[PDB]
Amino acid sequence: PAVGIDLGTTYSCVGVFQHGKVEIIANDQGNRTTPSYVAFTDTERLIGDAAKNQVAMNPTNTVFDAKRLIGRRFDDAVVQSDMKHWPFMVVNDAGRPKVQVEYKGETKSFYPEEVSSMVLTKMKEIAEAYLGKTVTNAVVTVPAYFNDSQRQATKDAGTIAGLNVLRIINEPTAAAIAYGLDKKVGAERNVLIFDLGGGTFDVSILTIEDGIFEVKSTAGDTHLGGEDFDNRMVNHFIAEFKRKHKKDISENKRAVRRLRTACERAKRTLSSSTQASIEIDSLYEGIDFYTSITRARFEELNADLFRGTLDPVEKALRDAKLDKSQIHDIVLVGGSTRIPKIQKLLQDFFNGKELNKSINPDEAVAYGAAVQAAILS
Ligand SMILES: Nc1ncnc2c1ncn2[C@@H]1O[C@H](COP(=O)(O)OP(=O)(O)OP(=O)(O)O)[C@@H](O)[C@H]1O
Repeated sequence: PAVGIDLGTTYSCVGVFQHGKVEIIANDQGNRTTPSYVAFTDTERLIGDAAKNQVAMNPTNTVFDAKRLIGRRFDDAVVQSDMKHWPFMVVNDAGRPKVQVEYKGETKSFYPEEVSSMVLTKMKEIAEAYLGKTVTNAVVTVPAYFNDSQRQATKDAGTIAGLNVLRIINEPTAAAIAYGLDKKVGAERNVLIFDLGGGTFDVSILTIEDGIFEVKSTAGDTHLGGEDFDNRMVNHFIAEFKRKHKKDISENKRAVRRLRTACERAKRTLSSSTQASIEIDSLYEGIDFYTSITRARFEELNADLFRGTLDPVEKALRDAKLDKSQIHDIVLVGGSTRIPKIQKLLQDFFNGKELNKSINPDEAVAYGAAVQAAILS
């Protein structure tokens, strides 16, 4: 019994290979991914959906984005940057970051590694409930840009969770495995993995020859993701509200919220229809907001940001010393890759090359990991 675990920044996912097929395991709540969140309350510690779904009530003691800290030193540029966005306290313990919370009435602190071991204990359990067996063997994946210390902190995290880590595998390599690209035979191939999520955006170029993988270059954008596509919708609709009602909803938090949630939803809908309607009663000062947006207007609100996703592509290709002619395969992972327009720019840019995108983009990392875990076991 061996699983693959995508230990994620925001969401984690676990997969098992059985009856010749990966099954992606739903959690106790029915969800096939699970927030990488840990909440400390007056009485208990919650993990997964229970934790995410009380953030508003208890933000000070709800820890998330631990992958951002795992295996890093306190004065790491990434630690210092992100801290300004987290409501829980990050503490400097003699060079290493720690997360300070109130737990069962007590001040408590946790290395990011411990917090990530909590998520993995939950993922382990998710598979044990599916399977009606104890699970211990896992393949766990990390980012291609993880240095030794971060890889080690991540293995140590699986070990504390009672896991036998068969292997630590880069996320893009896991995704290439899911499409059986390690099975192709003959000459070497260059493969680009385009991974666009909610905040993260990671591009990776790998070499594959005879099943044997090699990272060639990596490139990122900390400031491009789906949240940014939603912002442009909010701005568009807040200006629509003003043109029609001469009222400014921007100073009302709950109104802005109802509108963002709706946008975020209508976005997902535009990924597979050509228009989305939104009706929100009494959105602001008793004023109803019924509107609609087309795919076209959506893409247009975002045309510069879509195009902008091609720049980490060009950095990645130039560090890897390859013309974009010599890329054989493009693999799409991360939820934002579902946006048809983004798929279209990528197909045109890699005119005549194959886009692998048919496995659920939020599940491909865990899919290939699960595939490889069954092999190593
Ligand atoms: N059908 C869809 N169309 C457009 N965007 C989508 C769709 N489904 C999900 N998304 C977007 O994908 C984004 C998040 O994807 P993902 O689950 O990869 O988050 P993430 O932060 O990358 O997770 P992790 O940090 O664990 O990688 C959200 O911004 C969401 O709106």
